[PDB]
Amino acid sequence: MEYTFNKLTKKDVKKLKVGDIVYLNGKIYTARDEAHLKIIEMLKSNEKLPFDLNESIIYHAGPIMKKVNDSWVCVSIGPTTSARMNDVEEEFIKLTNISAIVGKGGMKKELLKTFEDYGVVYLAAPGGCAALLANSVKRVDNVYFLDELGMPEAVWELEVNNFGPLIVAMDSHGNSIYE
Ligand SMILES: [Cl-]
Repeated sequence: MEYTFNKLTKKDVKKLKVGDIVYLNGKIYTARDEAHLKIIEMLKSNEKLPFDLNESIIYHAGPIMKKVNDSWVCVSIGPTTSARMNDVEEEFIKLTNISAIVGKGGMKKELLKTFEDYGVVYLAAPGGCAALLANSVKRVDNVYFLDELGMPEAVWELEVNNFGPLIVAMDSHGNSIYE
């Protein structure tokens, strides 16, 4: 079943089941392992993040960006292997209240309980076309932690247009296409 979403609400998330095809418009943030770890440590220390992850969408990706004028343009942004985040995704979800995760390869079955309890959906993005997916990036709003983490590990805030097809690979109802 196919959908296109602007703001992915919790109701939207509950409507989704594995096998569904999804296109995304609007705001997503990149977050790989090091950024997960940093964000977790900050929130554990009761620090504020310089961005709002509440009911947000994160993207397991290591983008390359370039400056055109005084503004960021996306060169490449494919999904990276989501299992790198298996040790931390549960805590990350509980501390941030994100609504969706976009990546590749899927994540451990043990997170199904968290996805179900918190209302999160895991979406598989196309692999092998990092440069092509950059075209779905309509605007690079912001980067955080660039100096500490470096470009692809930094948290990039993005506006994406018709980003997909993303396939619902793990839903909020106990299903995983990988099992
Ligand atoms: Cl990673």
